[PDB]
Amino acid sequence: PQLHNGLDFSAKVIQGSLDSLPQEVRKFVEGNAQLCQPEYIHICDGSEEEYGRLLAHMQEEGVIRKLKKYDNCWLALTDPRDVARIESKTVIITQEQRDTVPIPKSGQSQLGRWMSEEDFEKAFNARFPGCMKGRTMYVIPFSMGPLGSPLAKIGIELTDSPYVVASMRIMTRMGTSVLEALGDGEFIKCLHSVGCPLPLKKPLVNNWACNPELTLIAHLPDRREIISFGSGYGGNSLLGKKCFALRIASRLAKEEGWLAEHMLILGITNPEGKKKYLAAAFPSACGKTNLAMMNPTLPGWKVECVGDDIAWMKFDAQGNLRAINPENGFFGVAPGTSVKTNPNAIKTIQKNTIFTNVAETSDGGVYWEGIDEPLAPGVTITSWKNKEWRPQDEEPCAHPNSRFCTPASQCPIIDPAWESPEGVPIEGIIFGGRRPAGVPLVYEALSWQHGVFVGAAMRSEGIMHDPFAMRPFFGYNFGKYLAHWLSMAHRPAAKLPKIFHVNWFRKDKNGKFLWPGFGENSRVLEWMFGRIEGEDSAKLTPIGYVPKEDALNLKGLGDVNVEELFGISKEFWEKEVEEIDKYLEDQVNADLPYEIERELRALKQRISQM
Ligand SMILES: Nc1nc2c(ncn2[C@@H]2O[C@H](COP(=O)(O)OP(=O)(O)OP(=O)(O)O)[C@@H](O)[C@H]2O)c(=O)[nH]1
Ligand SMILES: O=C([O-])C(=O)[O-]
Ligand SMILES: [Mn+2]
Ligand SMILES: [Mn+2]
Ligand SMILES: [Mn+2]
Ligand code: NA
Repeated sequence: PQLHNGLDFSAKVIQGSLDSLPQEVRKFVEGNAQLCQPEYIHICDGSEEEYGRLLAHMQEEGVIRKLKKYDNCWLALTDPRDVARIESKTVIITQEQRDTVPIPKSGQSQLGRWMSEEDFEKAFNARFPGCMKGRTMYVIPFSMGPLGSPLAKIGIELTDSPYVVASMRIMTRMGTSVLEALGDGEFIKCLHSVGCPLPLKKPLVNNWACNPELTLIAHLPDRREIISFGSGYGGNSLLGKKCFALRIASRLAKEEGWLAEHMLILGITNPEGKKKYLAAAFPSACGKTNLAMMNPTLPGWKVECVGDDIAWMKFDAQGNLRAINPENGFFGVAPGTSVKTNPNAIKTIQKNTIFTNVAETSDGGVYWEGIDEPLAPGVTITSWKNKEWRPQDEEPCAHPNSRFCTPASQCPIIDPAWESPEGVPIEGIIFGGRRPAGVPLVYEALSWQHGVFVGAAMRSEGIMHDPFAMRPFFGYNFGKYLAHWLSMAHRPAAKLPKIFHVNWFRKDKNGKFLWPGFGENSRVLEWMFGRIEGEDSAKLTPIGYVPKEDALNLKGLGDVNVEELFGISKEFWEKEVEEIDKYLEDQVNADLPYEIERELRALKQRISQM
């Protein structure tokens, strides 16, 4: 199948065999090898020997350091240009812009970024030819979801980054068993390169290959492709997570009738042994991982984690909304993680964990802002920028969105059903974000449609809208996403979860948090649980149902200002409704569903009667 010798890449395979790949996986690999010109092709097996050897290789090259205080833990320090997702370089390609994002009445969209097929083709041609010269192309066969689950979906990621291979081993199920499960089926095609072919054209910084100027994270849902160039970091390189399991998957979910969401999934057991599963969407920086792994303060309750970040949810034959965690690990923010804020994460991350952009202590441990624990005298700190550091210093010792990357099966409170292939039955959906003023600790939506409106009104901070926690992640037009959520009410026999909204972040007149939060949030979960069971524990208000006086267990919290935390001001809510109206008109306009407009007016009307 060639007149010469450059099409068949068999001679460059250094692990596995192209002949044993399913036919369409071989075509994907070989086509991209022809394009990218890697030196070597390594078909990953997912084995512990492969992983160990690749960590040791990175360690020898200076790409990662072993953290000698802990068991098989590692630290990567990046080029400070690479350190986060970059929305302006994250795009979705469709034939028509409006299918990807609504057309905003002014400015640019806050709800996604479209690129034309033409522009993408030019961008691709300016980046990928030859991009892997001198490097190994690793072929990562991975499952998003428990292997073999009816709700799981398989991808193949090609990458030139060992860091990505190691991290994908933690964050997804990868290796030979996935190829076996895939057989001749369909898969999402994921192509990644750090964009630094050898010999290097530009200086390597911190032993971290990246190409910031050309960084581009593209999604082609009608080709079932994700193509990412130039960043080695996080959501830009681990293509299963945000690119596949939110942006691609949300588009698929819309077409097929299910939901792909930026939600934790937790199981909560009351003192009588009754257990329910809840899903919660909070924006980045608003505490999903804390809640998902909560150590409850209320005696007799238990919380167990199914996932901390992404949920795929589909109604079953009996009308239960079943959720799976499509991830295999937790890719959690390190700063702010302490024994007080997340004791179960602290336990989790002491073995088999990769840390990125945190500080290292002189005894080979980790450190970060908010770790809230002192070091022995004499123990010194190296910042994430590889410089000596002391607490008085002007800049943080860890990057603010530095991360740990840890196996889920580790977590001491991992839920027993976290890999059940049928998924767990969701009985409540929680929305929430950071509202320093106005918004009570917890309220319950009046209806499904009201709950969709409440999702649409979420904020990641007082100022910033982040509907459904999906602002950076919508795979398609957010108006159409709202219509898709609203359509669930018309699915016969659907057991629609109860919808709540929480606010951990209300502040008093002095800027102090009114609610202590963290494991105390168990008290709010208890109220939700009773509400799902039909307890008469709610009082009707203009915004939804709130707890009755005395309904929340506040034992141990007598210093809480209840009236203030729980207060609803006409003045605040008049302004809230006007702000929501202006935001939806500006950002959604012609794509805003009937029923969302109707919920906005209904809320305005109820507030007018206060
Ligand atoms: N006051 C208060 N802060 C909280 C609570 N739970 C979490 N936080 C804060 O939430 C932040 C940590 O949340 P993140 O790990 O960034 O949130 P996430 O939702 O997991 O974000 P991604 O992993 O980026 O999706 C820190 O600032 C915490 O102090 C709470 O109950 N009360
Ligand atoms: O990495 C994440 O979870 C994020 O950015 O939301
Ligand atoms: Mn070398
Ligand atoms: Mn998180
Ligand atoms: Mn997230
Ligand atoms: Na480095």
